[PDB]
Amino acid sequence: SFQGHGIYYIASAYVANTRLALSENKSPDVIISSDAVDPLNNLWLIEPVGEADTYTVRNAFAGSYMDLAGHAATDGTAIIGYRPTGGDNQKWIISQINDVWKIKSKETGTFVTLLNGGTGTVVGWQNITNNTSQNWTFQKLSQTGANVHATLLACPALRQDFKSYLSDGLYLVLTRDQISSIWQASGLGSTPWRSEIFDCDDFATVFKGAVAKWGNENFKANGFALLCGLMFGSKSSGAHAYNWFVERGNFSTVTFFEPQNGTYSANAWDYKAYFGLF
Amino acid sequence: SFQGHGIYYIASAYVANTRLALSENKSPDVIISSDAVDPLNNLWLIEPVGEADTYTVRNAFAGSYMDLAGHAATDGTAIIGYRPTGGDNQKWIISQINDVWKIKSKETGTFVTLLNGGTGTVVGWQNITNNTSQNWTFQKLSQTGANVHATLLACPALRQDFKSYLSDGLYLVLTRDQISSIWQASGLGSTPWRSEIFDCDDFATVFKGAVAKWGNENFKANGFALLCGLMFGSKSSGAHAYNWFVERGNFSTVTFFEPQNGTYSANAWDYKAYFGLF
Ligand SMILES: CC(=O)N[C@@H]1[C@@H](O)[C@H](O[C@@H]2O[C@H](CO[C@]3(C(=O)O)C[C@H](O)[C@@H](NC(C)=O)[C@H]([C@H](O)[C@H](O)CO)O3)[C@H](O)[C@H](O)[C@H]2O)[C@@H](CO)O[C@H]1O
Ligand SMILES: CC(=O)N[C@@H]1[C@@H](O)[C@H](O[C@@H]2O[C@H](CO)[C@H](O)[C@H](O)[C@H]2O)[C@@H](CO)O[C@H]1O
Repeated sequence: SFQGHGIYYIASAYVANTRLALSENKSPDVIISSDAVDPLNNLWLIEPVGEADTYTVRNAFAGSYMDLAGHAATDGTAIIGYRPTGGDNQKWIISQINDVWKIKSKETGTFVTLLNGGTGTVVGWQNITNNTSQNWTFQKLSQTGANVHATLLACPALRQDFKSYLSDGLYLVLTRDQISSIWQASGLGSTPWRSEIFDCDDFATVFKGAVAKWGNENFKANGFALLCGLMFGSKSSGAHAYNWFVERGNFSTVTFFEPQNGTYSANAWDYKAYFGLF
Repeated sequence: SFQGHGIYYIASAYVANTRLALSENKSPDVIISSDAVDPLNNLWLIEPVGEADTYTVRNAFAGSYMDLAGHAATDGTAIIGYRPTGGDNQKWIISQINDVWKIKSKETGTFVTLLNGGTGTVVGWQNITNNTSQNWTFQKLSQTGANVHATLLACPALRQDFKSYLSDGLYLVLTRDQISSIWQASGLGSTPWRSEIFDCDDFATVFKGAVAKWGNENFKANGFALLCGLMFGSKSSGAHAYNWFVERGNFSTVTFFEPQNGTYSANAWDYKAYFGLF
């Protein structure tokens, strides 16, 4: 559901399996996208500006802003991705009246509409009351710093908090497919462990840097970070370092990641953490 | 001077401005090299094994071991860099008689000798009493974790300790040329800062990973780490992240490094640290 400041999928409530993305003269249109694929330009960074229920809706990948083309109130006006103008045609009232969510232009009062919905265009239109083509669902994909710190303290495997660099950050929660892809490209899996000179902390540091670089290379938007923790843990046998993430399906679930071999666990391989950072 | 377990230059006391290195059929010889050049193969990792004052002397770069070619005690026998064998021709007694240091093959009883004051070869030889060709000075280039923790607590800019991943590590202290060389190739100097998405912590984490990678690529020996700290600090204007090191010329001197632009500060740009690690 929509929860204000955050990064989201915006999915049509009118047709299944369909969510919004930005296409790759005239500006690129906001278009429909199948949930069978996860291209980065389906991620929307929604940021509060001024008033209650008012937000900008920015494409995290392309950096451009959801914009009602030419400020037009006309039915069928294209919704496009445009450079930031501060204009009211880049501001959106996102509200529900019964758990049904609409996206309304602050400027025109027209609504983001799936028109004629692999078919369908995304346009502004006056209120429609005989179909649900103006209804949208929002899947949150981010956590705030406050959220993540609460999750760490509540996590049975940790029961403790870690310092964050940012004091009020917004974090994108990656999929395991994404984390794995970054890990496969890093070549850590083919880098042997060696005592002190390339040890567990080095794997976890290098991987944390690789996730930060991947976010930098892929997202033109700013104002959010990719969550990627570090933790140091021990047991009777000695010390170890891991990375850590939370799950999109349950943001209270911490998942530990072993950057030596690209594996995941819920329990950090029974290591008890004593230190960490994000 | 020699302080047991550590990384050293091994300089001749007989010919000024010279120290031992490895050469880049036969095995490579240990050769004399000018202190006007600083190839990584002049760095020797010296590790205690067995009896009082007895050590292996390993080339940190090549990973080979200082080896009296054949347990052969003929005068003039090559001192070479060889794979580890567990052999007593790879074990060295390092002791002083006048605060004059010598290097004696635990096995043949002969001494590492600079034969013939370009020129000059490094050989085993029986005791020499009419010249100083068997006398060496050891310049320490490493710190233990105990040393670095004591330095952090004593540093006026810090007056606090940071956690280390290793609990008893051995660290090589890099030169400014090496650091600036790793930084040049990190590409961080051409990476723009962006709010959250590639922020100060990302520069410091990526740089710390870059140092770890460069050490793994260049040092075939194990059993030591390259020192490279992270710190977070603040002043009224907000938070920042830096890397930190200690100086070769005064190991008590902490130096702060700005991985956004490759500069150094003795005082961390008056940011007051509240968090750090190495
Ligand atoms: C000739 C031979 O086979 N000698 C035997 C030694 O190899 C051996 O002792 C080991 O010697 C190692 C050094 O060995 C080589 C090498 O690979 O570097 C073998 C080469 O034949 C020789 N090259 C030449 C042209 O003579 C080379 C060496 O570098 C030169 O002699 C000097 O530049 O030595 C090393 O020291 C090992 O630790 C040592 O155990 C002994 C013991 O098996 O038997 C010898 O017959
Ligand atoms: C038909 C036409 O060209 N009209 C233009 C508009 O383009 C322009 O508005 C800007 O339009 C872009 C899309 O082109 C985007 O929607 C911007 O937010 C918007 O400001 C209009 C007013 O500036 O002038 C007309 O000439």
